[PDB]
Amino acid sequence: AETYEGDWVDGKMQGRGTYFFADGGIYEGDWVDGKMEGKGVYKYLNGNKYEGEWINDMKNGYGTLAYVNGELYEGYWKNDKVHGKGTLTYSKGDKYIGEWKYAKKCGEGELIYASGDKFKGQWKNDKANGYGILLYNNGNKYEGEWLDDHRHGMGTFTCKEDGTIYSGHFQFNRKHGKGTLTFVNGHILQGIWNSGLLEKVI
Amino acid sequence: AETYEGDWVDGKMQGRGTYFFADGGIYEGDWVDGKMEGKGVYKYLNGNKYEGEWINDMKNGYGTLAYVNGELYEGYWKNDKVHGKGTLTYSKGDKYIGEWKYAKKCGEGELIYASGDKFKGQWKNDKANGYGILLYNNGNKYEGEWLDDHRHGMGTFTCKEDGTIYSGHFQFNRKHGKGTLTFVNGHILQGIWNSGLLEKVI
Ligand SMILES: [Zn+2]
Repeated sequence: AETYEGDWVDGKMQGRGTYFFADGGIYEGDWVDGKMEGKGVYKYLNGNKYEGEWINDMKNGYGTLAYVNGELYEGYWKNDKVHGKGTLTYSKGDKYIGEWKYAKKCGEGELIYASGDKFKGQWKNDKANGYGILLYNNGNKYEGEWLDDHRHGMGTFTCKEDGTIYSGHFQFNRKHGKGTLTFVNGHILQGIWNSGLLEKVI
Repeated sequence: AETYEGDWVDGKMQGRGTYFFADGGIYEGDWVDGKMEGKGVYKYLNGNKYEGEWINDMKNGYGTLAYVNGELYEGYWKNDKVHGKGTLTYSKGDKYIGEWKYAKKCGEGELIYASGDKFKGQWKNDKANGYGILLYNNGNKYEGEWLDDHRHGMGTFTCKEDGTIYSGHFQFNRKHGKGTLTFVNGHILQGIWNSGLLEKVI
């Protein structure tokens, strides 16, 4: 109970030791000047488990977090929070491999869904925002702009089942605005969509 | 241990009682002439649990089977095996609602996948065989003939993303043979496919 069993260089916790915390946490790893630095394992009382780098009593560098619910993070940390390039395996099978800033997907990364769908592009605030490509499980592909996990802006949808390529505007994950359908017989249709429904042909 | 605690009409297990079996099973329900008939609950030693009808020491009629792995069957039984109209909830979320013959899907039924896809049609030997409709999660729809869970024969595929309707031959779940693509601009393409790939246009 808030004890320490390790080396005591110059009367300060330095080297390698074990520390049990008042809230129930336990740390076993390297120490400098009473700080948690180097490498070590922290066992949370809630069942979470961390193994990786430490700087100034905080996760800094590469480390892994084994969560209770089954998730696992493998990546870099800054000031005790997910930060930088890291991989996160979700409970059901989904996996994100990309950049993080302050414990949220921000930057370029890819999500491998357990359904077979694969996204890779730019993330802003834990959601798809900006340019990205979604490779659907059926072979369909969307490449274009995203806003808050919705196909939003202009993108190109190519259908694997019949080869038809849509090129035009999207709003809230649906075809909306000016666009063109190009079929495999060379013919190109121009039209106006409203919430994914073609309503006007030119 | 192979005891009996129930009514004993005319020196035979009749009425309602409890029977513990030598392999570990336990039955609690109605009895006629030493037989398990009427209704009752059988607790298997492996953790399986049955509640429903019984005729002549066997599941006959409607009853439910709570499996260990998480599955659950709700339907009719004949001679201790799944038989007739019944519903089966799979571990991950999938559910079959249809006909069974000898513990296997045989007849007309529908499977509600946890992915959102819904099939409904004829089943032969636990697989799709014959006419059936597959309503995909993306809005796509296939209606045609199936062989061993594969689109096989002639069917009609309609694509929700661009409206293109394919009508032609399928072999081993892929477009193969004579077929026609009908686009939303009225134009109809005739061609020959090879394993889902259009290779010849007429
Ligand atoms: Zn299509």
